[PDB]
Amino acid sequence: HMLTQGELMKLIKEIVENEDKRKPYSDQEIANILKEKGFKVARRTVAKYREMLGIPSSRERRI
DNA sequence: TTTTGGCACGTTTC
DNA sequence: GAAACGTGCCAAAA
Repeated sequence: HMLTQGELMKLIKEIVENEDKRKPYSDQEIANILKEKGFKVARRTVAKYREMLGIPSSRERRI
């Protein structure tokens, strides 16, 4: 929690668009991996961020 | 089924 | 007086 100007912003799209665009993550799953490396942001925040950056859900982009 | 939006609180500083 | 940041549950939407 209590991150910078975008320590979870400039990261949610920089890993998800690099892994498996044919098998996307979710606001829970991205919130989880971000706790393993230094962000420890919850799903409530990360949801509001993939909204503001530019992602509709990535499920709807993939399917 | 899965993924996600609206409402409210904690914190600190102005 | 108020903002800003992440964050707790609820139900809504595909």
